Amino acid sequence: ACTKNAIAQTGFNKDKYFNGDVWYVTDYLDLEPDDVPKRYCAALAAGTASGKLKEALYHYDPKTQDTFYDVSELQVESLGKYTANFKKVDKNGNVKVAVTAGNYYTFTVMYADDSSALIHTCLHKGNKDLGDLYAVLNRNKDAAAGDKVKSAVSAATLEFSKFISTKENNCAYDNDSLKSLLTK
Ligand code: FDE
Repeated sequence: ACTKNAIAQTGFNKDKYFNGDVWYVTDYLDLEPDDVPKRYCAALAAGTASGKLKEALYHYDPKTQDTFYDVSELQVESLGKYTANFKKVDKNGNVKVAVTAGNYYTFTVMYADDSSALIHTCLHKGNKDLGDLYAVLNRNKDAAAGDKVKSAVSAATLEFSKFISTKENNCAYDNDSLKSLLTK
């Protein structure tokens, strides 16, 4: 189960974060660490599409090759904190699993600048038991975490040393499909 009420960035700039571009997960921390593999690839696009706040997600397990994309229209709880009922889609936006009740994640932007961010998520999916998952994001898939985002990790009373890097997994991303999925 999730246990954290993550605090959104003071002065969060929504239009900059939700600009239609891609964010790569470079490091992550699950508080129930067996919930996610030790090796992983994820990325997201975030933007407004025809007036609707959207995210598109990509997950890839570099060992098993399990792949999936998702799309959500985000609802606002407050500036920088969102709830997102998701649908599983192929890379072209064709629905594989429809939106339903009980399938949603919360999403809080704890820190962001133009190039890096720290988020918290809490996934709810059916009867699964999932925990708090923090992710360091960058606009450049290869960027080492800089001092601004690492300081934000400390300010959330977390230790960056505990985060697991995605950088040694040979992750390759389809940026084009993430951007187009925003419209779907
Ligand atoms: C490492 C990592 C990282 C991440 C990130 C993320 C973010 C930022 C967000 C998210 C979300 C999500 N996820 Fe995530 N992630 C991960 C992981 C994961 C996994 C393993 C899974 C599967 C689960 C189950 O089903 O059990 C997921 C999962 C997930 C999901 C679901 C999808 C479907 O369709 O089913 C979602 C919605 N993810 N995510």
